[PDB]
Amino acid sequence: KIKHEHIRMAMNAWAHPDGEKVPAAEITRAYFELGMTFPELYDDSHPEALARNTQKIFRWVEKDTPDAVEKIQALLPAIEKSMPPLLVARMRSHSSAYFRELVETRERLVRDADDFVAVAIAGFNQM
Amino acid sequence: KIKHEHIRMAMNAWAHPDGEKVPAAEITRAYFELGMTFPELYDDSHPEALARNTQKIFRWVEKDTPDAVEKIQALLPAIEKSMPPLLVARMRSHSSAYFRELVETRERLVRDADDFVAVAIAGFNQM
Amino acid sequence: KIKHEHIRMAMNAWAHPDGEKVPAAEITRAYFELGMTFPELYDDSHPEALARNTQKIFRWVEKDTPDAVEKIQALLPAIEKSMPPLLVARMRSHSSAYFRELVETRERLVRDADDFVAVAIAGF
Amino acid sequence: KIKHEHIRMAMNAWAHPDGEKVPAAEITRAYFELGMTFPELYDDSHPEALARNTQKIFRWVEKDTPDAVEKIQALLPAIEKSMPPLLVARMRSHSSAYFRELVETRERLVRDADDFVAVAIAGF
Repeated sequence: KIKHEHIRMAMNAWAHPDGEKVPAAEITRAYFELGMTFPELYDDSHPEALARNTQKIFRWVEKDTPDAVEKIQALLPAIEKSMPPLLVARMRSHSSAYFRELVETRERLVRDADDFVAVAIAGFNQM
Repeated sequence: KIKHEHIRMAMNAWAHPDGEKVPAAEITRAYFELGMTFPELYDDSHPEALARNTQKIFRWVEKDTPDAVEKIQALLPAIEKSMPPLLVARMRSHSSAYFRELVETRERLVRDADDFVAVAIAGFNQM
Repeated sequence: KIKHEHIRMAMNAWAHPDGEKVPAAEITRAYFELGMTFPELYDDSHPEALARNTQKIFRWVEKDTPDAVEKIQALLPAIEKSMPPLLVARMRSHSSAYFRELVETRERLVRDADDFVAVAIAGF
Repeated sequence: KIKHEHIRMAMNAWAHPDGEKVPAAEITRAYFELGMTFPELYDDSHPEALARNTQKIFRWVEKDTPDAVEKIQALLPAIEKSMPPLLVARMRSHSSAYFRELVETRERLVRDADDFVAVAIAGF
């Protein structure tokens, strides 16, 4: 349904700026919000919960063993309810033409927004 | 530079939504702010200030006699100041490469917007 | 589904620029591509077929009678199939909150695009 | 007009994606197109050119001395000719409303686009 590799790209991109602890904090929020139990993550009742849940989650992301793949696959729901819509969209655009068009439209829009800034800049220099 | 017929085109477009009186009241206020004396307009003095200015201005726009042309040209400054920016961009694109590109880019941003809708609905196919 | 009145909103809006002949022609093509038989529409095996059923379709849109109403619902599929996505979203917005939100976001993008032009105008 | 500290922010931002070699490769090209001579930049008929121009350029970016500042100022024309437009607009927005209103309008445009994505996803 969604290749582990591509779940990895979106996961690394989500953690690109503020580190891995943000996506982990969010995913874990959702996870417990959804009443999940698989894979197992530590709740706030545990000493360094976040740091530990962060290492567990990203270890699975990086590994490629059938085990890893199964745990992240079970985590997709918490991921999808947590991850930035745009990233979720990019993650699914590999296995879906719909999401692929959604990301392509948005990108076409951002380019045009920037072509506007460009034409607006030159032209201002032309006083 | 700006041809009399380009001004007409934008003038009628402005007038279309709510009638010629909105553009007239708008151009008047701007007219009396720049302290213009030519062409002659009517002060908020006259009982039928608006209505009489409306008749006079669009009668010039609608005609192609050198006198109607001359008066709309002198009125251009007040028009540019009160006229909706998009209509101004459009009015000036026939005379300027910059505004052509500027308007062309918004048309492109708007098609993108509609492409988004197209995709969001092209999805009702699957549910 | 979609109230008859709303279809009339999008149907007229769709005929405002190029005329009646375009919507009618689009609908007819979608109609035959869907292999539809009700309501009755004239194929190319007729003389001025396009002019003949451009009359029927809009004769149904303008009325509110049970027969006009039923024949339009029957045509919806060909209408949703050929109508421009934007007009379709407007159409279904009166009944769907999802489609209403979709249309609102489209308006904001457009407004933001107009704000761009103004800013560059302000810099004159 | 443009404060050295603000040129540094945009320069570093332009550098973060693929490193400092990109800006320098780009600024260098514009430098020679405009036919500039100050400060000194090594042309292609030089072995380690790019590597040398990169160290030179970001060395002035890092500092706040009169020498570094006047050299980046002299370079501004080549910077503006090559730097991503949105970066150039951000850079000169600290001192101009026009460029600030531009940045801001672009941000909304992207937020509302991301808004559409979120909405369209929630949908199908």
